[PDB]
Amino acid sequence: RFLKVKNWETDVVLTDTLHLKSTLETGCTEHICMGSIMLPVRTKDQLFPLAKEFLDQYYSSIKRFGSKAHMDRLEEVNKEIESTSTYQLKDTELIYGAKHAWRNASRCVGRIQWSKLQVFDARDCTTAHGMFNYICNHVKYATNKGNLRSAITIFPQRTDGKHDFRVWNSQLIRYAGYKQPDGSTLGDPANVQFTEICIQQGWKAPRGRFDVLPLLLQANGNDPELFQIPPELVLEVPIRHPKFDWFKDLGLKWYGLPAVSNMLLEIGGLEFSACPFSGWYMGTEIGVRDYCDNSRYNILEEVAKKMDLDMRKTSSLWKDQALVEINIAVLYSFQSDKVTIVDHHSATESFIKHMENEYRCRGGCPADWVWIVPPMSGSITPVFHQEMLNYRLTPSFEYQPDPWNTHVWKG
Amino acid sequence: RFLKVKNWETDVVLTDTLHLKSTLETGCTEHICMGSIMLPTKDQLFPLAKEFLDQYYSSIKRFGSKAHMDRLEEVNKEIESTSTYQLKDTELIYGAKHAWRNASRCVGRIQWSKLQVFDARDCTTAHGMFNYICNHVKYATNKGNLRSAITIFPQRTDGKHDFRVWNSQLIRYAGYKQPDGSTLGDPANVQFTEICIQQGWKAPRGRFDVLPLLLQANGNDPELFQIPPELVLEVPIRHPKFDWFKDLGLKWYGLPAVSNMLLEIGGLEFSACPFSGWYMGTEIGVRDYCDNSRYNILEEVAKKMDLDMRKTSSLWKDQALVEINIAVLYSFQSDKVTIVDHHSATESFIKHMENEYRCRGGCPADWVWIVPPMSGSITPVFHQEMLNYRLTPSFEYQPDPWNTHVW
Ligand code: HEM
Ligand code: HEM
Ligand SMILES: C[C@H](O)[C@H](O)[C@H]1CNc2nc(N)[nH]c(=O)c2N1
Ligand SMILES: C[C@H](O)[C@H](O)[C@H]1CNc2nc(N)[nH]c(=O)c2N1
Ligand SMILES: CCSCCC(=N)NCCC[C@H](N)C(=O)O
Ligand SMILES: CCSCCC(=N)NCCC[C@H](N)C(=O)O
Ligand SMILES: [Zn+2]
Repeated sequence: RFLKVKNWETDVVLTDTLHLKSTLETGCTEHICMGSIMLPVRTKDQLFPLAKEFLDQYYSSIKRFGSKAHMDRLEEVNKEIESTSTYQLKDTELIYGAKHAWRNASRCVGRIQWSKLQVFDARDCTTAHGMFNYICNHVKYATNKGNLRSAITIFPQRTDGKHDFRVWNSQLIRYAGYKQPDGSTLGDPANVQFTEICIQQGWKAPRGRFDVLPLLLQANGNDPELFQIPPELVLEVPIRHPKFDWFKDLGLKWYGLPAVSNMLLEIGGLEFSACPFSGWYMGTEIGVRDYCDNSRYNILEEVAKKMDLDMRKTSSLWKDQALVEINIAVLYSFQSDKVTIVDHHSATESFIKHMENEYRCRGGCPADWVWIVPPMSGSITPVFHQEMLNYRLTPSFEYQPDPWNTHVWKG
Repeated sequence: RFLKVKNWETDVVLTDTLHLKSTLETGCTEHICMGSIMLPTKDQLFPLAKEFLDQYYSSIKRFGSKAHMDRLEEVNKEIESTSTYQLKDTELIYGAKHAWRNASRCVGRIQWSKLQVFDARDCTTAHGMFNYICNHVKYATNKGNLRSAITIFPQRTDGKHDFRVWNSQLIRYAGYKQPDGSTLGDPANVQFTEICIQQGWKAPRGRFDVLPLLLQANGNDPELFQIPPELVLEVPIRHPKFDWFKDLGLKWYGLPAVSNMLLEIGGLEFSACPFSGWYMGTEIGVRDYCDNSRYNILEEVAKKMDLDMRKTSSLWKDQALVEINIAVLYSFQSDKVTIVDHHSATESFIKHMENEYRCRGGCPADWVWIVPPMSGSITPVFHQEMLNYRLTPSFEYQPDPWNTHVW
């Protein structure tokens, strides 16, 4: 079967065959769409199909499908499964797997880059201190003094689910949040809960608006341990505006390296529960969401007050006006300090080109419109006008429950 | 079978039971989500009738009553005999209000119960249709203090006698390709304008020429009519700070009235059923003015503002988008024509969602259409999970009539 998607701005129609290779489910049925819902220990029996399917994909990509090398590797993996109940990926397969999980990430707008990914293989890691070292090297390599480079570090896979490696931070670098007795929040409200856990674990909190959180690291299913990223490794950008000289006095800065650390990488049926990855920011993530969500730094009032806009009626569009200026400041600041960042015009346009390329060469490009369309100026970016089809291919990045809810404390 | 939706800004979780009454199909499967796609007999009829009548009699707290049972039989007899049936005025008003209530793409549903229904089932000619429509246009406009309305023409019979309004909205501007190569006026309407011209219309060939109506009665060949110019309220577009803005020569119309959809009530099909409310500002200022495939004015506006257009990272498109949208809202307010901004409209829809959850067990909503095309995450609907499903009575898309009509 063939599915068609249309761009309502250009009338370009594309044809998706790739959806045929999807097995995993969406949350949707013929009777309900869940496209806007945020979040909608394996047997030998289930594992060999998953391994075979993966290695068949791998060997086709290298043009060696049905070669002796392909057949021997199936046999080698099959035997490994029956006798040890799992298997080890070759390095080539790990690299390919990681690249493809990115490629298959339907909520990621930056996929044009998927083939340039530095893979750090941390499968020899055994302790939290080892994890810490691996993570400092990643931050250093990825940051590259502002000229950011895509990277992923891969810690050992799940075995029995009692020995999991986990990074408890949701991002390697994030600012602390502190709930106050009077109900106000100091710093980033999104991270209050994790901050509390850190404090309980023994972190000494500076209690300021932008405190970089300590890493909380779990190796081999053991209780996690606290470590501080060396500050010289944490690149940050003070936020200022090209025409508004009062913008600096707002006190804003942000960090340059966004590194998601709480997701699970599935490759060939194997589960990598600690696999932090990073790229670079699109401006709106900071200027729209991190600064202007009511749930976050919530600076819209202060910015519009300093601009002296008419704030008595929503219909002046004061919020929209302050929003643009904040976003100009973020992009301005990052460019001034030579820290990689991309605007939402450039990023979405790159994505459309990537997407059409994927249709030609691969038969499709699964994409989640709810997530691909930026949180400001939606329809003046070309993605708003692009029909998309969302489906789940493996290898994949998945959500996983927060580790404080599941961890069996050893003491 | 019971579902949760979460607001990620406020942490409020809501329970949906209403989707279980869901009848029609979404386009999605467990394997593939089509959430962002724009367009994804006697035997058939009595179940549909029954389901609807059941829901009507429940709504007036008379379910299972003799008055309930008697209608069910009456309609059943009518279908068996005539192969169709007729709605009572009460059923028709309830049906129309509920099609609006169930419109998953409409952000303005807090207003759903305040709908003026104009029963035009006695209509027989295209001339009758024209009279009904001017009266709708004038009632709804109300000299700027807009009032929601629908006008309902006779239902489908054998399907060779359909009433249709060929226009996509009662009021739109014409579009003309030029030898020049470009497009004069509204590019969305080029094809429909050609149909008008070839059916007889003398085109003034300007930027903002109000299209004529092309009305089809009783499956007959459609006919042309001009809405009295004095019933088409328009607003010149000015900016409260930018004096030069008025020189762009921009205006828009006050009455948005979708006229190409199909109303389905209890299995009956009303193919001509124009309805109207009032504009949310972004519809004009973001989509109609700034879509590259529409009036596409971002470039000209940015020039006047003297922004650096050398690089996308200066957010010059974004800056000019805000101002264009400021000018729209201000221009409608100054002329006292009802309009709503995207902040106020989305705030209302969130309150409407809570009422619907508390009172009906849910509210079908298509997040993709509900979130405004500018400033998404600063409106509360951005953070609100929504379930999309299809309830009946409903407004449906239908094939453009020039593709079906045999002359
Ligand atoms: C090269 C620069 C990149 C850019 C500009 C980019 C862009 C983005 C953006 C804007 C988002 C949504 C962020 C949010 O709303 O929280 C996102 C999500 C995501 N990206 Fe990327 N990305 C890049 C690199 C990568 C890399 C290297 C990977 C993995 C190897 C990746 C995988 C993902 C995944 C799995 C998500 C969904 C995350 C979630 O659901 O929380 N991206 N991307
Ligand atoms: C009273 C003020 C109203 C407001 C503020 C409002 C708001 C909106 C908006 C912004 C849209 C999206 C339109 C687009 O992007 O083109 C929409 C769509 C829609 N509305 Fe409303 N609405 C109102 C009244 C009504 C009424 C009276 C009805 C029916 C009786 C209705 C039914 C619908 C339907 C069926 C759609 C989807 C139309 C389509 O798919 O093109 N609305 N509404
Ligand atoms: C409810 C809704 O799905 C939720 O707010 C989503 C919407 N789209 C998003 N898009 C991106 N890129 N990131 C997000 O966090 C969200 N949040
Ligand atoms: C392809 C995509 O679904 C399309 O651009 C949609 C997105 N959201 C929309 N939302 C509204 N209200 N109106 C629209 O026309 C659209 N277009
Ligand atoms: C790591 C996978 S995507 C590459 C980096 C990125 N562009 N975003 C990560 C999410 C950042 C989050 N939205 C924030 O605003 O901090
Ligand atoms: C009529 C039912 S919804 C209430 C009217 C409305 N607010 N919009 C209708 C769509 C108008 C179109 N988007 C435009 O910008 O011309
Ligand atoms: Zn869906």
